Amino acid sequence: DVSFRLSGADPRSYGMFIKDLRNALPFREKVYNIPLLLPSVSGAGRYLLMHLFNYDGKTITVAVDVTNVYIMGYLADTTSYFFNEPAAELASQYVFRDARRKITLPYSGNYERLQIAAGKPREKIPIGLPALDSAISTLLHYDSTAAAGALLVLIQTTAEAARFKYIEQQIQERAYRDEVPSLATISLENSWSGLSKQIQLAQGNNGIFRTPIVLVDNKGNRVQITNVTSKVVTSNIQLLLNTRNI
Ligand SMILES: NC(=O)c1cccnc1
Repeated sequence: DVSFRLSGADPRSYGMFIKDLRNALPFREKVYNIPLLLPSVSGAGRYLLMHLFNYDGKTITVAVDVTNVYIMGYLADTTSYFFNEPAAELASQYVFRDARRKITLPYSGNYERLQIAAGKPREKIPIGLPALDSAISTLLHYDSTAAAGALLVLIQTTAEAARFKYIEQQIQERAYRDEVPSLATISLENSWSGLSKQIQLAQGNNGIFRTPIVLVDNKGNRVQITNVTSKVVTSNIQLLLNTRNI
């Protein structure tokens, strides 16, 4: 398991937590020195538990699929909550079975459906460590509309930060003040599968992408990523989604 406490949290401890989260995910190989997530994992070992504590020391446990860093569901006190999707239904066969009741959230876990439920796109939702504190507190007591926004915060401050050093840094810059995500953050989130695929395809193609990926950079400009010497590949991305799952 991994754990993170918001009480006393600072950019350093958050950075350490994200390092630990990345290193909790299994891999058999690296591609251009980036861990390649496994094609599949059978049984309970498929799920990483993240224990998150809000500033007051109240806690939720979050179940993460280690093949794709997708949040499946979470436990708050004696109630489990799972996304309305087959992968999360499966997860519920393995994690939080001791919960006195299971609520299936009235949406799947993807950004499109979460944004509709929250009534707001990601672009307009501030993120940061204070927002994560808020998100944990919200998830403690069921409210599906509120939970959609909280989960958008949770996903980006944990899974997306694990996937991209740039996003980790953006959250560190928001340790004591929330701010909506940069355009670059959104672009990276939207491109994780595509980047992952092209980096794997580049192996056998001399580091050259079969299909370029268009991102927005930290200055707000369009950039085209065509090969593995790009900073997005050498410094930024930290985990690759296996092409078997794309
Ligand atoms: N459900 C998730 O954890 C999730 C959603 C969208 C993108 N990445 C992860």
